[PDB]
Amino acid sequence: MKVIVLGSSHGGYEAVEELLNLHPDAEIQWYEKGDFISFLSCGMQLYLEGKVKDVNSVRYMTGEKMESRGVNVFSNTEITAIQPKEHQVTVKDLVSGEERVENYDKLIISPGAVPFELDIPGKDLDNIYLMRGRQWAIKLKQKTVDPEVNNVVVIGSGYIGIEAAEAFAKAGKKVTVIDILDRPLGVYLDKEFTDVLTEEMEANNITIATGETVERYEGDGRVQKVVTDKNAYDADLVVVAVGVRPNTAWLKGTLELHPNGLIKTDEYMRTSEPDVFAVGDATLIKYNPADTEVNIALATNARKQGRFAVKNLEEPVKPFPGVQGSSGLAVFDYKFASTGINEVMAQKLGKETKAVTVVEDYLMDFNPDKQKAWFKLVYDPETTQILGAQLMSKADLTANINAISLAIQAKMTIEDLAYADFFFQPAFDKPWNIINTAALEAVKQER
Ligand SMILES: Cc1cc2nc3c(=O)[nH]c(=O)nc-3n(C[C@H](O)[C@H](O)[C@H](O)COP(=O)(O)OP(=O)(O)OC[C@H]3O[C@@H](n4cnc5c(N)ncnc54)[C@H](O)[C@@H]3O)c2cc1C
Repeated sequence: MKVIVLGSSHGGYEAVEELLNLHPDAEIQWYEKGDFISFLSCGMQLYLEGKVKDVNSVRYMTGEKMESRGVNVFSNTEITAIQPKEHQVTVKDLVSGEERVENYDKLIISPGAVPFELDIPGKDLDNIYLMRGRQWAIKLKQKTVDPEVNNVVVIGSGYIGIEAAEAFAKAGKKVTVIDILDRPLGVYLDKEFTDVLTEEMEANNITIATGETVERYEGDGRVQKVVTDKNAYDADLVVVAVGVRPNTAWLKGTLELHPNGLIKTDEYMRTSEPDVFAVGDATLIKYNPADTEVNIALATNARKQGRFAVKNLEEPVKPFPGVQGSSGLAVFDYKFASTGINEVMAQKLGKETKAVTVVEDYLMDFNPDKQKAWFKLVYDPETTQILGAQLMSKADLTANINAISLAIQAKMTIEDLAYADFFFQPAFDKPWNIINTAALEAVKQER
């Protein structure tokens, strides 16, 4: 059986791993159009901030190691087209220019997404950078120590834009973050959390310019100004972190696509065509908090979909269990984590929720190490089933969100969590820990 896997990033990589333990026998070709196998773009912040010194070690696999395991790795080789009826792909070797047709028994594609660019006047003056992959990681690092870079502007106030803002502020630059949305990180966190985080970033001289539409980049040769509908900002460097486009225009006409460009797949990762499976950022995933399919571009999703595509290679036998959208990050001193439905998700989905927020020290009063923690529990008004939760503290309490993700998937209620058995020991928590305490508040509010 011959399986061709497209992409060496999180989705393609786990499809090769599960192929190796479920079909050791198979002939596996692994294709990557780029030059570097399995660079971890998730580790770009650690590298930019100097925590990791070698950019080439920010990876989780090499072609050499996969070849020791019997996989045929083809880097600098692009899949140009798929011919799904005859079960063939056309591939182009990018160093020699040679094209060739390859036949397959099963095809798994994880083509990913590309950084979205603002296509506005000034579009590319030099020093308007993107943040994805090795090459952009290297170029961004060189700018961190450039004495000519004093002002950096990042467009986008989501996860990636805040990682770039923190890394340039820690390198000693003045950073302005611009976005049309009214709060940074609103897709992950509600206003009581992003209000604290906005103060924290402003303390580290990051200006957050919310509610503005970038109109043009100005400059001579290279960027010098970013002008919005409301203002103009000096910029020696712009990082555009506004979002991501699915890398699928080459597939139009071959596979069914949704209007926004994402590949249509069912719960077995099957596309519209027999024997080709699609996984990763270019797909929708079952989202258990709201029982619907949502595009949640996270590495954890691509990895699980990649293994489920191999489980369903022969027969649709193993429907995907669905995910809660869990994410986590440190922003200067704060470590936050969230899962499930928050305010912006409930809006998008037209879902009504109730929520309690507790802010208090997470250790008992006599303990000198005590610190404030914020915890918000979101639940269904009718059933009181748990729908989401967000937590933040300068202490790392983030592993508690792993219990809430399971609570959502098992459809537990506020009462289940108010009395759930969580350990107590006074150097670690209070007799009713952070989850218990917020669920006890919710039970009282519904009494
Ligand atoms: C800066 C940054 C920080 C992030 N941090 C986190 C984090 O901390 N936690 C988390 O869960 N997620 C994080 N993510 C999201 C995560 O990186 C993505 O969800 C995940 O990489 C998607 O995997 P993928 O396989 O779908 O696609 P991609 O990573 O986009 O990879 C697609 C791969 O396929 C290759 N390819 C595409 N087309 C072809 C072709 N036709 N022929 C051959 N090869 C091709 C591409 O070159 C690329 O190597 C982050 C993303 C970024 C950019």
